[PDB]
Amino acid sequence: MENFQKVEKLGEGQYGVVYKARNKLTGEVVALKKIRSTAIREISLLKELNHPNIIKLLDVIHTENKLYLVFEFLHQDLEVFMKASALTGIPLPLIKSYLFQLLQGLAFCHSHRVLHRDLKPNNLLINTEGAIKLADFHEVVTLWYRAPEILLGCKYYSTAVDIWSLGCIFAEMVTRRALFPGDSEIDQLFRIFRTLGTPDEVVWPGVTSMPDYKPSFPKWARQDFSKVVPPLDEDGRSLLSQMLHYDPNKRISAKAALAHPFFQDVTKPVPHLRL
Ligand SMILES: CC(C)c1cnn2c(NCc3ccccc3)cc(NC[C@H]3CCNC[C@@H]3O)nc12
Repeated sequence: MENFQKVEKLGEGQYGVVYKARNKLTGEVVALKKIRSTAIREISLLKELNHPNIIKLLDVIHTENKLYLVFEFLHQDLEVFMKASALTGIPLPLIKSYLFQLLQGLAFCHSHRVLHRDLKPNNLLINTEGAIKLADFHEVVTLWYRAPEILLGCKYYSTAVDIWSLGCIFAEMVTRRALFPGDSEIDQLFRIFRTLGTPDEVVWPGVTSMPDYKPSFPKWARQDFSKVVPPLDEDGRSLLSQMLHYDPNKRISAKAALAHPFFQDVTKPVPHLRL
């Protein structure tokens, strides 16, 4: 830490605390994550995962029990920007741009057999140029973006978990309200079931044999989908429904979603950021 002037705590990541910091020699402003053997080798592969829509990992330093990860610093997160934009909403062309960019990032991750696993507005980072990046591959766990197969005890996540999370974020950008704001795993699951219908073997083969599936779950009927994201046009609703299929095998892939008609008129607008 003698090599960095700390400036400000930014918050808690998945495995430790993040500081904005300045490199003493270069003047570079970076985000430094402080963590607390096979992870040393695995995070080194994460340094080679370079794409415009993925946060740049600049350095991995292992020393005195702790691991420091030095990342690119970005000026705001999407959670903050959505709160700042809640009176009027984020304009639809900017929603569309951010969704398209995140799908490019995920298509890249997934083609390199990297999953995110915990996508949420606060690990999506934005800049003044209109880019958005995937990041963070006594705090209370947020379950609102959790795919149903995770909540039902699937041991082997697939890439589809990230498409589900991104679908929940898409919905929240458009409606200005979180799609499934549960405060426990069972409340999260029942919020999903009340909106999308309690899944059965017709819509999700194998659902009843999942570790945490109980025959005794309530049987709610699927809500009408025009009721769930009203301001979204039918192309947006179609895409969303494909991102929120219960069966991960049915759920659209990032690569397939990029070809969806919702993106025919996609553009790259400038956000209004107050920094
Ligand atoms: C560690 C790396 C991924 C990183 C780069 N920029 N940046 C910003 N920037 C936005 C910002 C700027 C100024 C004040 C607050 C937030 C915030 C931030 N927050 C810390 C956690 C919060 C929970 N989600 C994961 C984040 O890395 N982590 C990062």
